[PDB]
Amino acid sequence: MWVYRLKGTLEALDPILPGLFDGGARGLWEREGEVWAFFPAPVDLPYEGVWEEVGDEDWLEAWRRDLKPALAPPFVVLAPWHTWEGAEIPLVIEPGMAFGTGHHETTRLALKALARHLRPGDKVLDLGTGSGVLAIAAEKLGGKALGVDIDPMVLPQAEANAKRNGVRPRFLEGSLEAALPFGPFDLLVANLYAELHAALAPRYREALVPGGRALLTGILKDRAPLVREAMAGAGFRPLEEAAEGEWVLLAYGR
Ligand SMILES: C[S@@+](CC[C@H](N)C(=O)[O-])C[C@H]1O[C@@H](n2cnc3c(N)ncnc32)[C@H](O)[C@@H]1O
Repeated sequence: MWVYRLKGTLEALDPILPGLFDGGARGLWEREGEVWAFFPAPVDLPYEGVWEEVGDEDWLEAWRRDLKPALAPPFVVLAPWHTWEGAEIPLVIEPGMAFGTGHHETTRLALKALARHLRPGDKVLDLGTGSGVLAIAAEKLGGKALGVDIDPMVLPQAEANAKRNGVRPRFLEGSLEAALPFGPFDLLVANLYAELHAALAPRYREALVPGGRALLTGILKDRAPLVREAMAGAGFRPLEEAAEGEWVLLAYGR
């Protein structure tokens, strides 16, 4: 069989799904920032995804075996079965159902930015923690991390990842509101999406001490202006922007 890989979620890709089935798709799986569509053979489709031959085997196992260490200096994200000879700070993460294996651009943007902005002793909020990777990273850098997620299903994944890495961040079900009793914070890192950053911008100011920093990603490049506006409106000072592929991270201070 063949896989046709599309960037996005099922929610975003909703209008074209019928066409994939019309083209002969027998299955679909939502993966980390991608949707995989499974066909007996390739067909010419207008949707600008990528065809990959995956057949004769277990597609999941082939994907799993092909995974390599993910560099995000000063870190390297490793599956439990990887080794790494470099001097990078290892973050051992099981590539599971929760977003945050280290293989997505946004996660990597967030990890690199954390290292540039975190001061040891800093109280850190990881909003939308998923696998726990950013909270784990924050602990490695000398931060005191709290990771929260609206999906309670990610929490035992995050706890298990923390244990594997010899760190003890706090993990809790909820959103920014559930975090607020534990703040204010020195540093907020939030790999979410543009519309949600914009909506939350006022509460972000709230969540941070004076001098605090907000590191926002999960932002598509053409949706960035939306975030720049909201953050400016809440009195944030822009610090730096970083990009990878179609994604950006926007760093702010107050
Ligand atoms: C793009 S993933 C990022 C995960 C991890 N922080 C990383 O950087 O790879 C976003 C996570 O935020 C969670 N999430 C979405 N909306 C949220 C909200 N309003 N409050 C808290 N978490 C949210 C999702 O369930 C998902 O686990």
